[PDB]
Amino acid sequence: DQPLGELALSIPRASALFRKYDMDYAAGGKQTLARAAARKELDVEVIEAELAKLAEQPIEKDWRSAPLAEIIDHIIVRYHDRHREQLPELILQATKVERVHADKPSVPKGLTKYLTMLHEELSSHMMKEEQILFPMIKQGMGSQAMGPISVMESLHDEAGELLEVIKHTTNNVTPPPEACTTWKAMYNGINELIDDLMDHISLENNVLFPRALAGE
Ligand SMILES: [Fe+3]
Repeated sequence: DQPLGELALSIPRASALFRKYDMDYAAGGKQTLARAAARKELDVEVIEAELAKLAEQPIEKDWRSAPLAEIIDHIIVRYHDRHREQLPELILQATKVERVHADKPSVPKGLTKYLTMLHEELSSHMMKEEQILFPMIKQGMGSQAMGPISVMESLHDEAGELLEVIKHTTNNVTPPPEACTTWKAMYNGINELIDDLMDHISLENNVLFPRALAGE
């Protein structure tokens, strides 16, 4: 029906269920809903019914037409700053569960290192965005940003690669019945991150970058 990006950016709370399990409306945002419902054996399109259910909600803030400077400032305060505060704690929660519940079978061994790699990668990527690309866009130089953007999108793909590993390491970030408090809450912080981290890349890859390259 509609592109994955515009579907999550028009509907106030589609992004949530529109993520469900294995829905990539971020880096592959311009992909059509038919494709996301093609390779992934989804219902023919009752999704649209799900979309129509919450399509009645009023309009909040359609970033599609918002100024690029507001989009940037929004990402810096809502997503960039958030990740820098979430991942350090997850690294500490991972190394505790990997140590405390090591005797368990379903322990997500290696979770602490994959989280650390994602933390290393992201921090490097955001710093580049905030010091190289975002300032370039605010000055109105978006048309010449093919190089810098094309470089950041490659780093977006490396980030997703790490999310899938973290997903697989945690059995689709789903804890077992033996999960104590420091094991369940952690998986919640992981789900919180993927949400904030999918919407983060969705806004950068489907709105900021194309409009900037479009000279808007
Ligand atoms: Fe970013």
